[PDB]
Amino acid sequence: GNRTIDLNSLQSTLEKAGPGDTIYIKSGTYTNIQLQLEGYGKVEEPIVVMAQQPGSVFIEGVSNLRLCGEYVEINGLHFRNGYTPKGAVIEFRNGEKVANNCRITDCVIDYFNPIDRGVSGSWILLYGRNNRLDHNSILGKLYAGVTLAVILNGEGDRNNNHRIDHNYFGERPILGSNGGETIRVGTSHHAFFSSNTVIEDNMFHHCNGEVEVVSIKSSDNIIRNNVFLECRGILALRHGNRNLVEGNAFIGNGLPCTGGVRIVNEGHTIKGNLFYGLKGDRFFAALGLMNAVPNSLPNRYHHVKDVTLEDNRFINCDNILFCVGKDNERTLPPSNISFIRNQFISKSDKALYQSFDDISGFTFIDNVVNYPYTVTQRGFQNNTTLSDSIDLKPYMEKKNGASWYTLLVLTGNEISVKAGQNTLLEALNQAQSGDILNLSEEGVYWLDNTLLIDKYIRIQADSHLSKRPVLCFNGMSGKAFVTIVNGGNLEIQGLAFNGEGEAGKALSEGGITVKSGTITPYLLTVDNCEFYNFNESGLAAIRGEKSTFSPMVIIRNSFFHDMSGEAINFAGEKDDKGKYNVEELHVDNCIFYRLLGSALNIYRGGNDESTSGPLLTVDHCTIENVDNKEQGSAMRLIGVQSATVTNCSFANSGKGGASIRFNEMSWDKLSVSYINLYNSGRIASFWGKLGSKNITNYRPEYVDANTGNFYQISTSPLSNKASDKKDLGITQ
Ligand SMILES: [Ca+2]
Repeated sequence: GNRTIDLNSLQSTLEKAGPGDTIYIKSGTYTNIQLQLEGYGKVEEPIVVMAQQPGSVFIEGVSNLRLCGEYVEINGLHFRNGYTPKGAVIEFRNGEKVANNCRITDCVIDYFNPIDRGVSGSWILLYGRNNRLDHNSILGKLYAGVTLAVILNGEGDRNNNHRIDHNYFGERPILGSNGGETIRVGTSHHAFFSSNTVIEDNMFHHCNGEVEVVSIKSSDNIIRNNVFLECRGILALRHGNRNLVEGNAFIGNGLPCTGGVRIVNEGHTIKGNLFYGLKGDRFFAALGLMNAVPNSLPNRYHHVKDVTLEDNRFINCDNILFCVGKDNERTLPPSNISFIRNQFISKSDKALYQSFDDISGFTFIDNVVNYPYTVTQRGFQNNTTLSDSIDLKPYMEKKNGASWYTLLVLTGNEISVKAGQNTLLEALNQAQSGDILNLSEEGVYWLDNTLLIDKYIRIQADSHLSKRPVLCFNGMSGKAFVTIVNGGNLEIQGLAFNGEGEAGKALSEGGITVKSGTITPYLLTVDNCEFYNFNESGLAAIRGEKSTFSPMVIIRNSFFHDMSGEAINFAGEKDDKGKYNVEELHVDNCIFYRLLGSALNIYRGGNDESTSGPLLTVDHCTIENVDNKEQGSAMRLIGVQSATVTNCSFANSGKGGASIRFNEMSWDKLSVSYINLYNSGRIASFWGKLGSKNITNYRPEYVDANTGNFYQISTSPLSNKASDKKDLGITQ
């Protein structure tokens, strides 16, 4: 019954296959193939569909797979360079039939994404009973939707005893919204049903989609012996009762937003887990036992009770939170909680645990602690001999992923660009990824079209020039000077952007923008650039459009002036559904002068608790005559979960509204210090708790604001008053 066929004949061949047959798949690249598979083996003799040699059967293009029947194994498929058109990439069902006792192993899904970010769907969907998903490598999902979900819609899908083991769940970048889980087991609608799913011996590496790496929303599951290495997320016991969390390793290595386990519901056991180097806070914390809503509806937060945590090791964990989430709705503290024989070791002077409500429901027995201070809590014992040295390699040596599967730098090439009609446009089109475009002479670099950045490129002014090369737009249809699309990564330095507008030609739509729907995460670095003469209110010099995302945007040493619109806009997600477009934005040593719109506008709206960002740092910026209209904001930072504004100067700005505006949650980490505000609007927030470390009101004294020199004169009271002893505002 052994056959060696190509993939197109698999469906009819699998139907004719009998128990024990082996169907070998010829090597090749199959494009636009929707496999609908049905086969029936038996417990002693399964039907094995295998790549003739694994790792050389490529399923590309508009493709997906559906599997139903009994005792059918599929081995050695490689999904890449394509996208699923309808459901998931792999489903354990086919029409109305499900797959039982089937197995998908030694397969790879590798950046199986479409070209537009504005879609949502899964990659692997589990149905039926007693199916196994093992030794697979899944990585690179760039759009919304959980990577792998266990569905419990029908009785045939519940009490599944599905085994998700020895897989490598690789990089999943920050989605910027809810819906970026790597694994979800159940939903709120079937939460109190038993799923009996086993997730064991898996490797979660850089699974950073959202707060939940694994979202358990069903009952009586087992999550054991997994490794979460540097994941910006947690294991969430979100819905359902009696889940077992045993022998897992949460290895954050001191990286940001790394967490462990967040607990809701009743009856769980958390035993023998390693919590190592976790920096996450609140819902990202190393450990969290939530407050709950009394008599909660199915989709809210149910009472945490009858939970035993024993023989866990909390090594260098920043935040261990009891009653986390307490507010006017989640008013019910955990009850009948037992911490037994746990080990707490930390080198930092953070609290052992933090409580946000009464913890009378907690019992502590024979816990041992080694912190830099003496713990005087009943049920804890200090031991200064405990070492925070841990042997992590037993977690790093475990075999995971497909057996045959293994796995932003310059080229060094520089392209000189003279001035002319389209010198920069043709230099970019001749450039490879990693090339440097060196504008070699001063003058006007005209552009009839946008510079489309679909690769990694660096555009710089030659270091010998004494003035910034000026970019001007003389096209017939409105575009931005630079447009980042799929695959683009941009560092730009020393360039001036003049959107003046030419006679008889279209107006430019901004300086740098990222095309909406761009599915590849992009990096943007702007250094010593200039933006001016954009004279419509709806434009921005630098804009991250809706349905785009960057993990890191850096803007430094730049000059934004004489514009009717904004300078930096990352406020496109206006639907108040928790979405945002930049994880970390850093603004350094920038001048904002004579703008009708905001110097900076970042927005994340809604009450969603599923994300970490955006994070913002603003340092040594000078804001002069910016956004004085009624209810304007010189800086609009709504929903920024972490903001640090330091060593800045606001003058004659925000007079009709606010110089800096927040609409913050009480737990948002906002730090506004060393700010000079002269004849400017107030620093506006909802709770009024930003404090007032070094808030001055001196009159700034520029060297020569007419020639663009906004440094302070040496005798100005803004001199040497920054926290780093440099100048308030731009400096050095
Ligand atoms: Ca979620």
